[PDB]
Amino acid sequence: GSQNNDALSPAIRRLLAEWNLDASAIKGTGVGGRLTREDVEKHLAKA
Repeated sequence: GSQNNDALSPAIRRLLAEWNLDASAIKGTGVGGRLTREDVEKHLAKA
């Protein structure tokens, strides 16, 4: 269904857990639909 490919990497997944962030609410550009450390940091400052 929806489970197959994650929109984040290992570093973003860990960060997401500790930082409790939502990838869906964060813009990125890794492989068509993924947010990187630069996208999270940028988003981290946005809100």
